[PDB]
Amino acid sequence: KNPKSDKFKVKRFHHIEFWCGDATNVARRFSWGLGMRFSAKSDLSTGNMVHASYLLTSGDLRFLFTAPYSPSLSAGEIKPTTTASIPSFDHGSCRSFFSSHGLGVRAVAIEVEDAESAFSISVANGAIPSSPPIVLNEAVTIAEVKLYGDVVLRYVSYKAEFLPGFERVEDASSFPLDYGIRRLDHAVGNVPELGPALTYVAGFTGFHQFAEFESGLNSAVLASNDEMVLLPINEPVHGTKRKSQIQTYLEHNEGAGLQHLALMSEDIFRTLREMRKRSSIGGFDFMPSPPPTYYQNLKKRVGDVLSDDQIKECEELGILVDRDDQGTLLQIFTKPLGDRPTIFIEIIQRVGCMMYQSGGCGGFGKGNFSELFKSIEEYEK
Amino acid sequence: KNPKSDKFKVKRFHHIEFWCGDATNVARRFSWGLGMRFSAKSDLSTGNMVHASYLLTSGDLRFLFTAPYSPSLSAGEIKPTTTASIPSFDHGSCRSFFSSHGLGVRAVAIEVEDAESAFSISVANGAIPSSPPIVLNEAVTIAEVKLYGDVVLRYVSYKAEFLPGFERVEDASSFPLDYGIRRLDHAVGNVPELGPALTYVAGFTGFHQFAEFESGLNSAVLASNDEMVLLPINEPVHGTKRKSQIQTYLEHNEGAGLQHLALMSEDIFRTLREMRKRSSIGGFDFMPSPPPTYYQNLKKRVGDVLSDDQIKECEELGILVDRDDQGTLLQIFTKPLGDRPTIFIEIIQRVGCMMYQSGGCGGFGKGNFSELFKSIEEYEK
Ligand SMILES: Cn1c(=O)n(C2CCCC2)c(=O)c2cc(Cl)c(C(=O)C3=C(O)C=CCC3=O)cc21
Ligand SMILES: Cn1c(=O)n(C2CCCC2)c(=O)c2cc(Cl)c(C(=O)C3=C(O)C=CCC3=O)cc21
Ligand SMILES: [Co+2]
Ligand SMILES: [Co+2]
Repeated sequence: KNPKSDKFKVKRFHHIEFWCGDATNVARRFSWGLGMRFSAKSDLSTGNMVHASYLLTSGDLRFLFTAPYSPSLSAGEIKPTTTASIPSFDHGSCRSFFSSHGLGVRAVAIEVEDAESAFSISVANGAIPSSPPIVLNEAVTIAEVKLYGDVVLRYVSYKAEFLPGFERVEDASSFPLDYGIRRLDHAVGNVPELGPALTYVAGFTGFHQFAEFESGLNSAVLASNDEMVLLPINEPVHGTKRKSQIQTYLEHNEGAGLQHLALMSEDIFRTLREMRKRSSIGGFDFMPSPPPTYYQNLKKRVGDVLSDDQIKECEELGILVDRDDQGTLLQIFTKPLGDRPTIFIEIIQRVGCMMYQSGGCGGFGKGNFSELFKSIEEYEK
Repeated sequence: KNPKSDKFKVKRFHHIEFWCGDATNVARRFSWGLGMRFSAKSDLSTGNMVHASYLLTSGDLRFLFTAPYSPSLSAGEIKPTTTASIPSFDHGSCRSFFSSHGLGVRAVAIEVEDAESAFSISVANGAIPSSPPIVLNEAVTIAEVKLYGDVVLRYVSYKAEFLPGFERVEDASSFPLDYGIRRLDHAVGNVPELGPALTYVAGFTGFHQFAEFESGLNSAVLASNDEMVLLPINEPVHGTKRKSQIQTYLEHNEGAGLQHLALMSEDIFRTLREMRKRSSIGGFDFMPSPPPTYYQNLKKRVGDVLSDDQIKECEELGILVDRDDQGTLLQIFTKPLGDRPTIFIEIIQRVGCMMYQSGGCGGFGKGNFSELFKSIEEYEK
């Protein structure tokens, strides 16, 4: 069931912003690693004396990477006179964020019809304000509320190119990398307690609990009216024998935060081939491959949907496959993006639910937990 | 003249250590960008609950990248019980360094016969101590004194694999990249005042002023007995019309620090081809090419040393060429390595001075300052 109870008009995921200590180096690593083009900058060369910000794009996916300059460059400025293109930026908040969490996501940004309204209704409905609505060059309105930990949910709206004050990067610097990634499918948070996190977030957005369908997790997924903004949230399951990865996250991250970003590919096989080509020459590493018994059991479960060749192609690249009652899900997980065992990336592709494809088609992989336990039974097979 | 007045036995450059906020991402960028292999780690997977450290190697060149974990992982430790493989590391110093300077070099490390002696004699002779000598697993001794700004000169000595507590990385993770870079030739500091910086450093090392031979700089080069450790130091020339780049460095870096690392290649042409192949897909950018009039004038100056083809090959890659009274120098400069216009890299190759090649053969490029002014005269040619 879908109550469609959004308290304001939500469009799509708009961008993800990483807070870094050096934005240049993270952005160049991510660009090679994921096949994302350099498409806009805001930094010293564009008159920004406050922060360096570099935008990477692949399809509709927008990864923003921001780091602070020395405060002494902008010490003579005040908020009315600022050179920062993102007015919510704060030297102190950014340094504290990065020293506390290391590299990670500061903002999950969603486009909305009216960001000032979305902020007002949100704060009216329990949201902890983070940065009040600000109208940039009479063109774009930007507002931030607290989502969980030190991650903000960022509203952006356009009357009618990323943000004012950003320049398009010179194409001689802009190499058209592309490994098939196209949009953000879901962004997932880890918290110590799922209940209060849920009722807080659903409280101020009006997002509803999404469909879906004993290892470490309890989760639930919040979704907008058309279920194109998908916001899962995890909590640890204490007391088990293998320590909860959610609990390991909270310890190394110093509390709640964004656990993983799921990027949709239009061709998960080409994406995974290309990312695996570059794992050891600057790119990203991937979780260990499941045992071939896993793949010796997928014929009995999705042989309907994938040919005997594609199932073997899955075995090469280490792809995981799950299946809702409507669609099928292909998914794989990277190793952590940085020093800490905290944030990681998930590459996915969804097959089914044609009307366009409806959101969350196939789910998030729920069945693959029990299916990997009863496949790591291969020790005598 | 060479007094050979080293106050202790100095061998060669041993490694350069960058202090970062995320060591993983800088190291992977640098590895792709410079063609350096991953050869050793010390991090959570090796029991280090304090810092993540990743070593890149090309030839004898060793780039070390270190970032702090959350202090809470090691809060129950004391210095006698530490899990840090580098005992001089300090969460507070590292965070303060990186928030103050951004990405940059924390240590210039030189191998010496006896690091405890080198520290004692150094401190006896004016050196500001930074970390006292510590003997690691009865195998390696490590000591640090202040060099300039927040950069330390690090002494290391071996009784008889990088450091104890580092592991060699699994070769499946270790891709044998190589673009021809082989060793560190010189490491250069910017300071506000050259005199006191000079007499401080020469004071405690016994290094002597090196050979050599109106834009922005005053410099001088300190050198060990065999002149294989070369430590130039710059100061700004105020009052000119084009603001001193040294002065721009001091402002954006928040004071003195390491300005550039010069890496020797055994084939500057293959190095520059390979690095330029990767500039826009994660690697490093290079300074703007000099005008072809520069290259139309190199025949008259080094046509003795380089064929008409190699001189044109220089023009492709943007290589600069200078000439001492003994040798010839090929050199080119990258754009800054990170967000700030502070640290950058220089690729060089030296031709001449065969006895082995003697240090500093060809100099450091002194003649190329006046030669670029009187070549940017091409506006009417
Ligand atoms: C399917 N699956 C899995 O099998 N494992 C295996 C791999 C071997 C050991 C345990 C995971 O670790 C794993 C981890 C995550 Cl975060 C997800 C995931 O995407 C996810 C969501 O998007 C939303 C809510 C909960 C949720 O779990 C799926 C996983
Ligand atoms: C030769 N040369 C040059 O021509 N320029 C040009 C390029 C167009 C505008 C000015 C430089 O900026 C430049 C910069 C540096 Cl740091 C060096 C260099 O390596 C160096 C040392 O190693 C040691 C002491 C001093 C010193 O200067 C050489 C340069
Ligand atoms: Co997921
Ligand atoms: Co130099």
